[PDB]
Amino acid sequence: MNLPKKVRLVEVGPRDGLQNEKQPIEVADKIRLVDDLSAAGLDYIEVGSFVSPKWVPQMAGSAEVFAGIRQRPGVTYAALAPNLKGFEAALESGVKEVAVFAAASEAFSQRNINCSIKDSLERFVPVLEAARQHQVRVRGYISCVLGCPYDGDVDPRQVAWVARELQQMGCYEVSLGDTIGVGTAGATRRLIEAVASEVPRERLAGHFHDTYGQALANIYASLLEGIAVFDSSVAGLGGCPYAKGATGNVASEDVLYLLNGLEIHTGVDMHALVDAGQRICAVLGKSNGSRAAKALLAKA
Amino acid sequence: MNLPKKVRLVEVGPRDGLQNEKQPIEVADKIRLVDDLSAAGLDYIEVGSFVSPKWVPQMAGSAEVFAGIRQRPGVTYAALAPNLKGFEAALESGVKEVAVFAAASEAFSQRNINCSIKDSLERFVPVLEAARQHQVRVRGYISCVLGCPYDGDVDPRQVAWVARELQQMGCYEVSLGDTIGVGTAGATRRLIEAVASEVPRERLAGHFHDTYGQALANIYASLLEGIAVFDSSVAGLGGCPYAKGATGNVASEDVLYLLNGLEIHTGVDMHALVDAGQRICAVLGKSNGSRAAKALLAKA
Ligand code: NA
Ligand code: NA
Repeated sequence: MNLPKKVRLVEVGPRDGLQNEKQPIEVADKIRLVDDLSAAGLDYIEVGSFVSPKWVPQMAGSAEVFAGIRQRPGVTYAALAPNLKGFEAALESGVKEVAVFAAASEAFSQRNINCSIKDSLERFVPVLEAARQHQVRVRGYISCVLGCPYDGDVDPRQVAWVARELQQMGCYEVSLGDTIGVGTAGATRRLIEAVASEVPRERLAGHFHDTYGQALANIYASLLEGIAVFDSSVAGLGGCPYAKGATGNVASEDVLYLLNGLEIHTGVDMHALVDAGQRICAVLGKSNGSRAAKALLAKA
Repeated sequence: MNLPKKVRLVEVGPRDGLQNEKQPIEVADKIRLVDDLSAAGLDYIEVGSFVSPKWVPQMAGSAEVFAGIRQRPGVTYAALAPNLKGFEAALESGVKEVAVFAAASEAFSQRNINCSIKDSLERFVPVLEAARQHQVRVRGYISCVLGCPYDGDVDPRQVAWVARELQQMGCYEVSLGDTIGVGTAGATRRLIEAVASEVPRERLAGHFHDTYGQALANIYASLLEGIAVFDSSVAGLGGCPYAKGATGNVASEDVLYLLNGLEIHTGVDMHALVDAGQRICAVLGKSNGSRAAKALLAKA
């Protein structure tokens, strides 16, 4: 304390949330989601993905979403670009920021995407090069930062290594992803300390799944270490494949509740945020995955 | 850090959890619950209540539960005793520890129990006197420690005052109850600091509702302040009247997950704890209210 005075909420609801929901939704409702999120005062929203809709029907129509949304000038509207043709499709949509991904666990790399950590990093060089040419900034995600669903323990120096590779490839920010939600507050702080030996805290974000109920305590522990960017999903959209669809991403309203309570500035309006989450859950619907949102809705 | 090396989990599932579930259950299943909890290695279980079953059918048969459970010698099996006749009934059942209650908010006191804070404290003097005569120890709960559902902000000095009254009346331990779940990590630490001016940390416990998703972060913040006793409900039994039955007590497995992750000793076995929670939720059932338990169950 020693806490940040200002924090960035990275809203991944429309991409990572919707992607991990079983029910695909209409382009008109995705547009409304993003527009509701922009109305909530968020300055970073992951709008969609240029993964092949063949594999992820939930992400179909991302281009139409980009064309339909009312884009506010101070807000970044990012998209996942998993390969070159995905990047090119994103370019065609006027996307100014994309995200790529890597894993801290070799075993997880082999299982999730059928190659090693290095193979996948090298696969992304072409897209870093093209993004660099078109001045599209690239965010780098790491999975398994606090443990692997196959291998168990993940050494934080291993995470530090991949974080370093990603920043040295041209990623402007590295998102540390506890992507099975197994991490606890102390290991989280040690992880930040190990990674900060290679990449400064100001290029670091925390991406904490709430599958084991640990996400907010992890965020608080992260705040204590000076991390000021956190990825969350509005109304807790949707789940985890390793825990039969139980809770995935931490819910944005839960995080905002913490941050408001700490009197930390985010620029995000709770009522509007909750309103956005409510509308999309009804479309789904899906009972709201945010405890804070439900409680606030019940209260009103 | 500066963390405790050892923490007490106060299991309130059978009383506070079951009480706040809509479905009353059979005495045979309550006995099995408590027995499963004793098998999990818990050394403190709130077994039942001697509130009038007229008002709380969920608590009917508490005496039969006490008579039926296999009581392990090193374990405290506590009961709620809301008045003198409740205490006497508890005495008749061989109860060695009871809990009384108070509120940090006058407005909440008037609404919840139709008298002031002082009126209710005085009402409890007779039961403190009788418990003192029979060497039954008394635990004191405080509600609204981090905010009141009617009044809003609760000054931590006000909580400190009631904590002091309770210890000076003969309560051996005071449980600080964020009983609407509105508290956040920073206000939690300031609360502990204010209360510790009047009553030492070693007579303090944290009773954090998870209604707003804040409970574990609050517990972590509490650990950082040296609090080493936390009240939780196995499999997150059951809810909150101020949030239309949404999450009440923090779930025990969630807390244990944190504590195991911090390598803090509790003596509690996760597999057995989860097993107890699973069995009771099926009886209810009720999908498990513990994220950690669900994730662990899915994994197995
Ligand atoms: Na994720
Ligand atoms: Na309670």
